[PDB]
Amino acid sequence: ESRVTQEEIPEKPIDREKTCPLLLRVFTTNNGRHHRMDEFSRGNVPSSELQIYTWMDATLKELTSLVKEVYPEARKKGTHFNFAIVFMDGYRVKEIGSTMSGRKGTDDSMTLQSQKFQIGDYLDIAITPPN
Repeated sequence: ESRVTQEEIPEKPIDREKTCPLLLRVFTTNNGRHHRMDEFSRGNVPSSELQIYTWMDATLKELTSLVKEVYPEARKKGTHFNFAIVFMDGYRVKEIGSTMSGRKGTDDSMTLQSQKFQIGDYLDIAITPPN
């Protein structure tokens, strides 16, 4: 794998007002793991699902607040949201980052665009209770 580096001495916002939102299909679990890739094979997807209208600069934090509106039990402080992108190679996975509710974390401002999300991909969220 070739590698690129740059002098560290930026990313830009979407004008959401002038841009049609994309349709994100979001799948979720509460068993402690992501959906398996066999669950996306042969033209099938997982039954646990949410639709989110958003933009390429959606952040994990923004996405976590939408999930919380819909799963009231995800509300509790310390609840863990682990995010993955599911993408056509059949499908594959790549964990991208995590958040938790009521807490600031280092991945909170990570955006779909920074992770090379391409439209057509799915988002998978493994949800776990507070420590």
